[PDB]
Amino acid sequence: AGITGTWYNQLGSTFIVTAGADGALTGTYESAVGNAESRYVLTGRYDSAPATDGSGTALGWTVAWKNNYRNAHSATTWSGQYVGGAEARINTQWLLTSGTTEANAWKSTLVGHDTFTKVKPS
Amino acid sequence: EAGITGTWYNQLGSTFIVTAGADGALTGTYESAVGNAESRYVLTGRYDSAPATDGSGTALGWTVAWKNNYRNAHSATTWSGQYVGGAEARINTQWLLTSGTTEANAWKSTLVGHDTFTKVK
Amino acid sequence: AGITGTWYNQLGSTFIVTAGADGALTGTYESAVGNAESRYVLTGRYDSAPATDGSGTALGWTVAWKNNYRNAHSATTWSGQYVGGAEARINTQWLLTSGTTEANAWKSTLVGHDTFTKVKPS
Amino acid sequence: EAGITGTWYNQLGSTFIVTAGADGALTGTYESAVGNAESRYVLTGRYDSAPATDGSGTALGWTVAWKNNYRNAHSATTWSGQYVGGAEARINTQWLLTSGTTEANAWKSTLVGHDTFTKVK
Ligand SMILES: O=C(O)CCCC[C@@H]1SC[C@@H]2NC(=O)N[C@@H]21
Ligand SMILES: O=C(O)CCCC[C@@H]1SC[C@@H]2NC(=O)N[C@@H]21
Ligand SMILES: O=C(O)CCCC[C@@H]1SC[C@@H]2NC(=O)N[C@@H]21
Ligand SMILES: O=C(O)CCCC[C@@H]1SC[C@@H]2NC(=O)N[C@@H]21
Repeated sequence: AGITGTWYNQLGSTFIVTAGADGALTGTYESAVGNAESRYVLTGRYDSAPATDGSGTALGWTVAWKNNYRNAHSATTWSGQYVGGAEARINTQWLLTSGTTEANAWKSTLVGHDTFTKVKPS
Repeated sequence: EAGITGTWYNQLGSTFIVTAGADGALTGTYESAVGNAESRYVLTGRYDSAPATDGSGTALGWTVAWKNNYRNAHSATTWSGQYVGGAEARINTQWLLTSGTTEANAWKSTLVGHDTFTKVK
Repeated sequence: AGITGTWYNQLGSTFIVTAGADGALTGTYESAVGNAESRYVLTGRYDSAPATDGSGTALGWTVAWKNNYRNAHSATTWSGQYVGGAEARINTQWLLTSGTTEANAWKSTLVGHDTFTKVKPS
Repeated sequence: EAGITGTWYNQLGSTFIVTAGADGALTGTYESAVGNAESRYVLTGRYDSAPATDGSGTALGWTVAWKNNYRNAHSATTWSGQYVGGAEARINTQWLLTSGTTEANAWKSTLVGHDTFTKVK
């Protein structure tokens, strides 16, 4: 139980993370789609003392899409909530910004939504 | 990365102090002028440490969870954007602010907006 | 088969729409949540000649949350795709802007995602 | 609604011509300075026809499907925002641009951004 673990989203991407006691998120991300191969570094933050009223735990993290294999000149941030219990979720919305010229900045940022569970796809 | 590293302010009057590491790390503190926030908060993020040199911006993002040793808003913001270098350096962003909610209220958990940061120099 | 019909999202809201031959969307929306009661007018647009390569049909619509019962001083736009076939979907992301003072404009706009099907909840 | 009704231009140089009806309707045409677009496109939307009078903006939104009698981009944009009246009238928006995609490519279907419109007067 908790944020720390291996998570998978609806695309089949793999999010491996450790939640530090005082709010750090640290791990790796492997995307099933896009200009990406293998694992990328991620860092983020989470609320390390959530409310005690049934609310989720706010969090977010970033991946810059550069590793030893590829550089897509882009970065994604995920913002969302962890929802605990017997079917633990992380429900997110994300912003993927590509480096562009200023004139093309209007088309620099994709938006979407990812839902993560600890269930490995089969 | 001397470009990104420094002190920045946005249109709301918020203060972003950041260091860009050789490995692509962003670390620093954020102080918001608005919202359920006081003092400085930890931020962490990532940037493209080997960006295109064809006139394109440098992609980056960072997160603040709105808990510090004074206050906890039970929320987190992520900024996604690009650094545009030169003498009038800017970081242009869009952001998502998610509050912890009950499941019934999750539909109203996330605000969206845009911040432009100017480097103090 | 088609966009015209009665749709329901994951919240249990009801979206009743007619797709005009040349791109109009016209109908009503009833939200299961929020500062809303009964039906509200909606209008929007869709691509009335979609690609023939398996792509979805782009569309969007707006509701201003004023009717004879309530006025929330807000408006939502949904932007997304219709995906036809034997389990027809409308997959959307939305922006809900409330009227605010300029100083509070930073907190004026909620974002989320709704998926619609023609299956009435039970 | 004389306030909203008129001709507006955004920071890209796009042209928004709109009429606000007594019933809350928005109707008009949009011409984009950028993207897979030429000439005018139909728009339709809605606004709050009885807004607060406490200093708040007037909520509104509209849609353009990027098909006209010259071109079809297989895409649609919605703008969600508020009208701020007075002598320096503005419509401040965020937008979502969804392109039709295959199901496999749906993750990359939607762009987000922000436009500010100034009324020509
Ligand atoms: O193509 C790129 O610029 C890099 C890869 C982006 C993959 C995106 S991030 C949001 C979405 N969720 C995923 O797991 N993968 C895609
Ligand atoms: O109210 C909260 O939940 C915490 C503070 C949020 C402040 C937001 S983050 C996006 C925007 N940019 C800022 O500098 N401040 C606001
Ligand atoms: O509370 C308001 O300001 C008016 C009602 C908003 C309801 C929102 S629109 C997006 C989401 N999808 C729905 O079916 N209902 C909520
Ligand atoms: O490229 C397309 O799919 C059609 C044209 C899109 C133009 C976009 S809509 C949001 C932004 N604001 C504008 O005035 N133009 C761009």
